[PDB]
Amino acid sequence: GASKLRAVLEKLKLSTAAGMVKGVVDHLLLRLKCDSAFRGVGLLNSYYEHVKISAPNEFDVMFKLEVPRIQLEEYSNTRAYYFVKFENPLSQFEGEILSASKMLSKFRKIIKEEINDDVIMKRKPAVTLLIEKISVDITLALESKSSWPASTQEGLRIQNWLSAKVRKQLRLKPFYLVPKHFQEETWRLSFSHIEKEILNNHGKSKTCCENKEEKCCRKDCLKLMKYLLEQLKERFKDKKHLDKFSSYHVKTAFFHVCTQNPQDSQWDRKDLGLCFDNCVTYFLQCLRTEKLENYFIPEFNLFSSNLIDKRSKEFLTKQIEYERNNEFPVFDEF
Amino acid sequence: ASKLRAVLEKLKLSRSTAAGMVKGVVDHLLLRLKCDFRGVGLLNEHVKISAPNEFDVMFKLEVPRIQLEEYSNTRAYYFVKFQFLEILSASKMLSKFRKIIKEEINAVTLISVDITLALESKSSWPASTQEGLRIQNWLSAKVRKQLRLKPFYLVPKEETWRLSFSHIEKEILNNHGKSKTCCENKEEKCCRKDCLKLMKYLLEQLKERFKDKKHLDKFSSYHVKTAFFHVCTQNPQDSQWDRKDLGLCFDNCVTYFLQCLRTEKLENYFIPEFNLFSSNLIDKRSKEFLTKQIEYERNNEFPVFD
Ligand SMILES: O=C(O)[C@H]1O[C@@H](Oc2cc3oc(-c4ccccc4)cc(=O)c3c(O)c2O)[C@H](O)[C@@H](O)[C@@H]1O
Ligand SMILES: O=C(O)[C@H]1O[C@@H](Oc2cc3oc(-c4ccccc4)cc(=O)c3c(O)c2O)[C@H](O)[C@@H](O)[C@@H]1O
Ligand SMILES: [Zn+2]
Ligand SMILES: [Zn+2]
Repeated sequence: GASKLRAVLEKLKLSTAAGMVKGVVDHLLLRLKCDSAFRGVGLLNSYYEHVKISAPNEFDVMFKLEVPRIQLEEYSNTRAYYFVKFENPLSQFEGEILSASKMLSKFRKIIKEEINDDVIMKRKPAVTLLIEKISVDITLALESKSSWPASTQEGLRIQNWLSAKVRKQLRLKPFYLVPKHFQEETWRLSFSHIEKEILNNHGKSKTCCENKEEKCCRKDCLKLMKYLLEQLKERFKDKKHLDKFSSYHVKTAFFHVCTQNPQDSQWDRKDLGLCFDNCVTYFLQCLRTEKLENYFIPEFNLFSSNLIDKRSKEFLTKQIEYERNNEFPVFDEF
Repeated sequence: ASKLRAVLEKLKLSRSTAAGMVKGVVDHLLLRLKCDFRGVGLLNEHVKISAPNEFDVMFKLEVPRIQLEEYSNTRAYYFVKFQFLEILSASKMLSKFRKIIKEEINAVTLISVDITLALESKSSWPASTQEGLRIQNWLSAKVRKQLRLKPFYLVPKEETWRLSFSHIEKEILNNHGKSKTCCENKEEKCCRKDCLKLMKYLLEQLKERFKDKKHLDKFSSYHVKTAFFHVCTQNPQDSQWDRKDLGLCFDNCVTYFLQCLRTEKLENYFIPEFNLFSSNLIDKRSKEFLTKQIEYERNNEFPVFD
């Protein structure tokens, strides 16, 4: 049944837009540099990213800003949410803690004025613009070149996959803090950039996927997992069952399967059927066990009972098991 | 090969009470250099293996945007255009560098420590390197593209500068496998670095034995390191470097170096048109002498190692 997967992958591979977003981002960055508080702003990464396989018109860029000397306070033992504490341009923003809401209020404000020179902002992903066909969600992230927080100490378990040498190099790179609530003055750790590095450099062999003898199927199974969820999230668009599931969950599940099957020979493209089945099976195992460790913060359980109700897990579990037992009808359904 | 592992073990014993002082001097030297040389700083060493008291450091200075003019089809020697401007004088630039250094004491060599001045350029590599660094089937094209986005450096040595890629060499050696986990576990221990060490040690011992003849004066550990890199291009797989095969592997390294001596060809690993073993650089008599000495060593289980 694998050739239907390649058929689905063939269609995804094919599905002037990027020119318009590049221009708007260029204008937004330049005027954001005008402000004292957002002076060192630029693109983090390459001004494009499609979190949605199925939505080529839905872009997502991230604006980064370095915070030279911060001290983080772990909010209430969540391991992933922190207060940002510290001649500094950001003291315009509530006590000792840097206010996410105030910093987002000014960020939204400057962009709302900038697009008036038809780009439209949606109602209060800090900002999402509609350029009337293209959506672009802009996120503000704080950059810190200091060493990673202690909660990331046992994460990124890639030593047996991409090597301990690589893991030590990745951890020397900066981490990022993004605003999200609860105590609405918290920032959440973000390692978006590392995952992009890992995916585009995914093999144990440095020449993985650079010749016919070493063609893997890691990227293909990830795309098919994200597509599988995206279709299911849309089939139940109207209802609310799958609103708390994201592509971050399928991507986190994928990296764990990469840790579990580190050799390239376990990802031979001739066996796309079984590997993709194996990844569907792991993601289902996490749904039932209600355990899905954040790949970088192992004590942060993405599938906790306090974040996602077992009702929704049991629902998503039955949808996926029906698809897998029936050659995935949802792939050609829309 | 059990004699090779014996040599390698003795080589490790002579390798830590020394770096603490040279770290203090070098770090302190970079202050009075920042006085005038504002953006100067360390780039990264033991270029000579059997001399653990000699150390080589490199002081790197980024010249912002330069124009490189190739000197006389050398493809490796360049004139740098945009104080010491006459073209940038390496003579006068080293004069002000040696002046300050020798002053704060109270190129330039200070337990011996030889400090080199290098210019950094964050621009694209010169066109003479376009077909060099052929690591594509060994370390991958991704790694090649990433390494060529690193800066290149120019060093002083009829008033020119020479391209320097020693920083790329150090990275490739310490991240040397097609596998990313090569030499990180018992199932993947290779012998590349051991072969390079033995190649370097063999030549330095021969240079010491025949120092009164001056036949080997024009030979360096750089040619040994250059030939070793071509051999890794010839044998890109880690299974051709199994530590159980250190005997055959070392014999393969010696054999290629000999073939470069006999045919008098040894391309710079980054500048393929720069022939290190050319007639205008090393007399054929010296090549045949070094060839004869190495062959006698190889035929008699290397009597220069004990
Ligand atoms: O993969 C994605 O979809 C996006 O993931 C973003 O990072 C996180 C997103 C996340 O999204 C969710 C999430 C989002 C929507 C619905 C349910 C859950 C939960 C997380 O715990 C979560 C997280 O811990 C992250 O670090 C990145 O900042 C972003 O760049 C990336 O595109
Ligand atoms: O490996 C080493 O020993 C040294 O290698 C230096 O690079 C070169 C050295 C070189 O040394 C020689 C050389 C040295 C001594 C005797 C005969 C020849 C010739 C070269 O063409 C040459 C070269 O083209 C280099 O690029 C590096 O710039 C230097 O940092 C390093 O110490
Ligand atoms: Zn691959
Ligand atoms: Zn190795």
